[PDB]
Amino acid sequence: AAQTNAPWGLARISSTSPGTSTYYYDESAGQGSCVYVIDTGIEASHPEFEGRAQMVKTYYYSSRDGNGHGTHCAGTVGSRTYGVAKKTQLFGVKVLDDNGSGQYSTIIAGMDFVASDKNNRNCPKGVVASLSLGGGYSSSVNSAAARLQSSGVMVAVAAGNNNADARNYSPASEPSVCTVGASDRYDRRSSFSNYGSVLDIFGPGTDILSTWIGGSTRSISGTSMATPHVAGLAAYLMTLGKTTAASACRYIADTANKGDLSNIPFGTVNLLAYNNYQA
Repeated sequence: AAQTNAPWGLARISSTSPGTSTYYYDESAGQGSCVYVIDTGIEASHPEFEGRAQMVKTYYYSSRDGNGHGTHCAGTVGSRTYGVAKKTQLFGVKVLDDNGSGQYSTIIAGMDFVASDKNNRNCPKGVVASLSLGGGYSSSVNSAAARLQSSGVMVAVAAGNNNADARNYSPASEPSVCTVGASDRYDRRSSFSNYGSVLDIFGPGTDILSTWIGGSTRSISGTSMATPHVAGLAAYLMTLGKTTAASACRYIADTANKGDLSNIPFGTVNLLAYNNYQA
């Protein structure tokens, strides 16, 4: 299948050279898979989701997305125009308040929630969790992301927007989960993207057009935008039988465009998420 004039990030993950404008993907499009977007929520009513998104948990007075951030990320996972896996099922776990803040204890709760709640859902192609969130090093938070991973879910996390080593950030620094740096449309490392040996993969991250609350759309930047690309990819590849939840991050790194990024510091991988689809 081909999506003409797709957002640059979508086009990038389907391409070997930057600058292209079409996103190429198998039509299964993550059908049968499930991506938990753990964030400020998802505007499940947005026509971009087609009734494939639904909120399943909140730790706040409302489960609505009063921010747009979480909606932006779920749009990059599974929205019809903006997502990688366009037939996937999107579950909203709202661990962030409408300012994008959340307490670690709540984040952990949300992760533990997902490990169990996937057993309430029909996801015969497997389960992905997307964590466009983080802060200072916490081993409790890392352990939580590890458990979620070990529990049979593919965990993609943002590397962080500090332009520092992701070593000092969580869940970004948890080895067993897929930790995602951000690049721009020119295959540069995004100016803000964290780096270091704990990164596993880069994804499109600067000027990412995607769904927004109020049924709108907008372009924002961050490793929070790269994460859902790899989350969507994971789910897309699991539907295709090509990998499993436990193997996906390694698969994506095996099959990624290698060496194509600039301003990658020594010690940080130079791998750009890539679906390797051949029509």
